[PDB]
Amino acid sequence: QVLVPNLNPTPENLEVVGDGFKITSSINLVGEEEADENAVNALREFLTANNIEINSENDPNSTTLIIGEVDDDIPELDEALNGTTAENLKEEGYALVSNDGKIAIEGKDGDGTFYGVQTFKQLVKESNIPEVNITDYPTVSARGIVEGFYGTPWTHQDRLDQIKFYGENKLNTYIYAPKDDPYHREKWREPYPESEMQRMQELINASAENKVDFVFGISPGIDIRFDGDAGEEDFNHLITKAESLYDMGVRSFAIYWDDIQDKSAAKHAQVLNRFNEEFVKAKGDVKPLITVPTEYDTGAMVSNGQPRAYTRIFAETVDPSIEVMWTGPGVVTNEIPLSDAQLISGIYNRNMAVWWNYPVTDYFKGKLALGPMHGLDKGLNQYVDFFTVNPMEHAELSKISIHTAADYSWNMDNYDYDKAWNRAIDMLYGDLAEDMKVFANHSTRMDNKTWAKSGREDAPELRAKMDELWNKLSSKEDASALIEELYGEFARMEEACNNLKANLPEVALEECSRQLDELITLAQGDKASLDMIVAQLNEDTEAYESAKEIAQNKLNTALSSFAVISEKVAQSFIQEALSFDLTLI
Ligand SMILES: CC(=O)N[C@H]1/C(=N/OC(=O)Nc2ccccc2)O[C@H](CO)[C@@H](O)[C@@H]1O
Repeated sequence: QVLVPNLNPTPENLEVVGDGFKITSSINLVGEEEADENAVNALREFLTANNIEINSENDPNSTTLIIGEVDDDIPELDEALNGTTAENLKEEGYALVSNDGKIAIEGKDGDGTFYGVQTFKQLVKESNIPEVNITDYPTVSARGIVEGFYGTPWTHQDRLDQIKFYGENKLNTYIYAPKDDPYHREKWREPYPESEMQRMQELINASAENKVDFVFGISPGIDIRFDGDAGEEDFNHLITKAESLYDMGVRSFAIYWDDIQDKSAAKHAQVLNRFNEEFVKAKGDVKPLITVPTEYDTGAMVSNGQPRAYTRIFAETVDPSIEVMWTGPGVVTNEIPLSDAQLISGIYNRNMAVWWNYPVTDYFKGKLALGPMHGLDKGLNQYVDFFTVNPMEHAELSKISIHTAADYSWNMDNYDYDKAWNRAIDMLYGDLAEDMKVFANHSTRMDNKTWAKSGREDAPELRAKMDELWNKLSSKEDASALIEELYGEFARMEEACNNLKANLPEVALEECSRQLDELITLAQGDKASLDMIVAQLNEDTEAYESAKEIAQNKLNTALSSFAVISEKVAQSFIQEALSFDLTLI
């Protein structure tokens, strides 16, 4: 339409060049047989879904859609593009032009054509398409998800849905590494049963269809042996287990050393160099080997600007072709400043991979991590060419944070976490988006009270309003308009939560029903907290006492519950109100 819809990720260069036009009921398609197979299917599926027919002939002044790669000799495309091209973009880059009853998609390579089609899909709203000239390409070459958490692994259905979801948002990496799949870690030696294999084949296939590298991770750390013939048999077990997966089409692999006791850096890396030599190089079509060392956060890797002993030997031993992940300054931390990547990258003498622990909640499962990528430097691409997030065991609600990770890593320099976060929920939740924002807003900051802290603060604007209320009140100023405003906010929280319980799809609701009820409880305690303030100002001892018992119950209910939400806002406000003695004349 006239207006450009929400797009994700944010295209590098987009310009509106006209008024927009309505695509016709059937269209002329050019380039099908010569253009990327996966791109065309995704194009077909979108056409089928939106009841847009294809002409088996051509003209009747129907909309023309031209699709192809720069390398193809396609004149209609050249003409339809009219000077703009993907010729000089990086891999996965594309050019899209919609003008005057024509849409032209040109990829730099097949991946770029597929991605062009995803942008086309996001651009079309009720047959209306804006008129734009786009050139697009990612900041970072590897973008995706590592299923690396503890707890119930994603179901097969979950994974397939996730893969399609990655393709649509232009993420190209899925690392299969769940800690509590025994065939990955606890029984890392034994092959998959001849039906978990069938499920593997589907994962592999779906990833191919969506331009996602399926990375198979193995974590031998617990009981692997290195010395003598034990070490040899155990090494062989890696190869046979990897080949078993290569044989069905796995062309990316990871060997992980995270959270084991064994700190033998030379042993770990020689296993990696052995595998890199006798497996990766020998096969010729396997991507760079990926790893994570026993020391994987800056606190664990570094001492006063220098590598620790393990890190030193690992860095100096591991092959330059091997991609090394780290998590940042801590395992779950506020930030990765440019200076942290510079440091670690300097130690390994290369571009690093990030294993980012958000939205993962395995260490603190009562809270859902529902905020955007936050704290990650917008120039990280200077030292990082591989960005993954470790998600929650809750596949569906992970989409929100994943959605924003896709924008951060594709278009890093323009990344706006607030805008990305709003876009994620808008694009995911539709009619329910405004209610979903109210609830998810209260559930962004992860904090286990000890080693793990990350994410945008919960409900900052509400927090600022609460702060404003206390200083108006402790200054003896009129806070009545603010009090009234805060009543509106607490009522609004409870009503959003109720609309969500009533209207969310079950697949999302089964993941958040407890945290929903908890924000309701909290909102009701916040309401009772204002009642306390008002009764005090009014010198009504009775109304105060009654409100205090309610507020105190709601807080106690919240504190005892499994579910955790809004600790520093909705919850703490009640503690603040209980402790504020407004009657001291
Ligand atoms: C590379 C990485 O972060 N590995 C694991 C990881 N490892 O950190 C720890 O092992 N932390 C820890 C160790 C002992 C006791 C308590 C926490 O942290 C993530 C967040 O929970 C897990 O999901 C990851 O699988």
